Amino acid sequence: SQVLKIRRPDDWHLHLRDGDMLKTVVPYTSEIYGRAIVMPNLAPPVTTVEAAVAYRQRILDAVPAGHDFTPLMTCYLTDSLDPNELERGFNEGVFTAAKLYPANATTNSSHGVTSVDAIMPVLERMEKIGMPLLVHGEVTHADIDIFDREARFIESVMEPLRQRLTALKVVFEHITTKDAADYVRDGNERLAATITPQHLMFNRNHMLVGGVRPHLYCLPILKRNIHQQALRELVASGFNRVFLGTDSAPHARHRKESSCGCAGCFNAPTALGSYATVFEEMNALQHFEAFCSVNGPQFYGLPVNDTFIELVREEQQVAESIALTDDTLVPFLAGETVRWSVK
Amino acid sequence: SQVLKIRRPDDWHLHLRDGDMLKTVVPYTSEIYGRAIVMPNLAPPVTTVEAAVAYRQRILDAVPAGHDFTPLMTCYLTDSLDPNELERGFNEGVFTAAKLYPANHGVTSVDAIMPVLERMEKIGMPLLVHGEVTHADIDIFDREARFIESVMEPLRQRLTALKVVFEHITTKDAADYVRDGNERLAATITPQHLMFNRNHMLVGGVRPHLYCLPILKRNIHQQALRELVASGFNRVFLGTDSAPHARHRKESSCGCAGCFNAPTALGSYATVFEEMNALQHFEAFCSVNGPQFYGLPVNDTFIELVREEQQVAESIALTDDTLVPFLAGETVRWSVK
Ligand SMILES: [Zn+2]
Ligand SMILES: [Zn+2]
Ligand SMILES: [Zn+2]
Ligand SMILES: [Zn+2]
Repeated sequence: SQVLKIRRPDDWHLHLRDGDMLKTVVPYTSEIYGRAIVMPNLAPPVTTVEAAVAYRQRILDAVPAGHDFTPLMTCYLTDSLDPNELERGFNEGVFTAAKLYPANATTNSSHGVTSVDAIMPVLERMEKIGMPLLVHGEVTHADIDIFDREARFIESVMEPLRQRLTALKVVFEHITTKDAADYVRDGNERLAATITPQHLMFNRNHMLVGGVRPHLYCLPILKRNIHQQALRELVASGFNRVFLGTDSAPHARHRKESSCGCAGCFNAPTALGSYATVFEEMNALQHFEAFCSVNGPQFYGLPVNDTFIELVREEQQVAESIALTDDTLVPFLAGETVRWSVK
Repeated sequence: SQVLKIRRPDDWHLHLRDGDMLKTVVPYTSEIYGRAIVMPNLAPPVTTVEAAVAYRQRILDAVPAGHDFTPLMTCYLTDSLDPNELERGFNEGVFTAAKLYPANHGVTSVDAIMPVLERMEKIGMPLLVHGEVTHADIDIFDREARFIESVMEPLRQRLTALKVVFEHITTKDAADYVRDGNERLAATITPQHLMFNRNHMLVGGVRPHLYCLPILKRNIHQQALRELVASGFNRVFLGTDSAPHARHRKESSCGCAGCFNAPTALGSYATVFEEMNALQHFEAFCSVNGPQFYGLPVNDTFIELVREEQQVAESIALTDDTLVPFLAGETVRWSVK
């Protein structure tokens, strides 16, 4: 059985949630990845050093004995955020990056951004101190068709922002379109992107033909096949400013399989082997390690991990569900037979 | 306050299911509509006169005393259907129409059923079409449009006297196609495809109760459908595609397609016509255009809608599970008096 040995990977885009759900889901990340970028979209969000320090410790408390795992914390950008708080957290090694969610005029200033123009002082501060900006690049305006939201972000927000702040380092998180793949391919050394396993493995048909599949519902929404193919081609090319970010985003089963299902795939348990399957299919396994273990560190100016893990091409069955305190979590590819797993 | 009186409507596209579900859902149709086209996609499908006659009795058994409702039965077309079976059922008054479902027991090509279609054309039986292609690599949002080009237009060029209803049209492509067609081409439109677009199903959460086939399209398609009905074009008519499933078959890891809209469809169409400043065309959509296309008389009774806000029930009881109606828990602007 074929063996794939790689430097220990990292996850450059992760949701760990909090409380009991955090206790459940952390082990699936800590058992495999050395570090992860931990997103700040708690309720309430992580917008202060104190909260990030506290949250970091809750994460560390939940790491099983012996796992070598370091959470890399983020600040949720809001209109009200003091640039000095951000800077202090970056300087103290508490915030590795800050995250910009979609703007909306009606958002409370404690919970997000009304527009990019309103948070120039903080963005300028990030440019100054060399702090990376992580972007969920969709516009939210009600008239705009959901499938166009990412492309429209590129024209309306990302390009003007990058033209404004020429030294700002930006990660275009979880890209899902040819439009984004091309934009990132054609960008400079200050622009990178992450790609999830579901956006490489699937397109909107897998979510909507023969049934509606809420466990494949996530944001940005799965796009038509031509976009999926662009993404696969981008990672297969060896392009070195794209890297692993799972966007593992767990919700209890009853919240996914409801009359209004929550967005997000719980893909931490199965992402890495899914990535391996994609790179193999694209005849590009030579570029798999870099994607998983080198490109991200290089973009963030952090060291590459010096231990190794092995995947083995031996069929395993994914769990049907994973028990929480009250309900259950359905993992990405639940109940399926997968091609690659971790040894 | 505002009351709108209309000729009693008919539903030219309905799923009544069978067994306990049939018992629950029929009265929501029979209390309002004089007739309905009862689709044949049972399991197993209705592909014979005997099966159609039995199903029709099960339907009548479940109609409350005092409702004047006539189910109009259909044959489920299959590759191997005997044209004699279809015709006999038409001549006996059992089959009003035949329904073409592209496979995925459905039909795998128009060419495999040409003898059936030629007979239908001969005898003057209308063909009802679920107009989507199904090839795996064709994007779901394109399947209706591709069907027009690859299947519908070549079919109608080959059988120029065949009467065809393009069921539940969902696109500008279909709307223009039907608007520019001849007197042998008509269409039905559902309330959901007038009221909503794909953003309503997908933004801020995934909403399985708005998941139906053909899939809700982009807003420009929705607007084309609204403009078509509002124009007074007389070969579009009411067909709900009420397509009920138990709550937890909708709210699952793989939710079934279909909106249970019988309870709320008539009022929802009223809202759409009002919104388009086209209430003068509402009666004809509901109660005249379908009968004209099918060669049937219009109903000779009337009903009233009243513009008084009612809440739609959060659910409806079944023997097993519940049934969530279209617009459940929502306020609706018009209701039947
Ligand atoms: Zn995101
Ligand atoms: Zn995320
Ligand atoms: Zn249909
Ligand atoms: Zn139908």
